[PDB]
Amino acid sequence: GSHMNPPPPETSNPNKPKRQTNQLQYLLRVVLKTLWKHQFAWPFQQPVDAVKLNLPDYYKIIKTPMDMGTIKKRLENNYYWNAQECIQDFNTMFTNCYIYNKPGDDIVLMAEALEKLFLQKINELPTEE
Ligand SMILES: CC(=O)N1CCC[C@@H]1C(=O)NCC#CBr
Repeated sequence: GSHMNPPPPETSNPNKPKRQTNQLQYLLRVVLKTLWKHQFAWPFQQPVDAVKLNLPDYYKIIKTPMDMGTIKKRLENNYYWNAQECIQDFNTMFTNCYIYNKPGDDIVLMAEALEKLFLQKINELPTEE
């Protein structure tokens, strides 16, 4: 896409050690599945296209972009070594939305609904086995 949007986060790298764990399987099969299909998922399912949204300051503000499309590819590609890496990616996606936008805002209300569901699912994350 546009040269004015940054390259998206890495989803493949042969140099990075990778593992499947039961927690990571849970994050794909339960957590990501549940959030992906939620009514309010759609603004988070791909990187922010700052050109299409006419937000030329977006990547001036947000220097650690993350989206659930990236997270889904990372899980499907077995990119992570542990669950914490993937939980941190979800936390970074929510925080970016709250930093860029204002407490009133539609997208913030949507992210807050998704975050509440994500935290309920993390409360049920199994012990690593
Ligand atoms: C980080 C963030 O803002 N996000 C995540 C999803 C897209 C959203 C955004 O920028 N546009 C939505 C509205 C308004 Br103005």
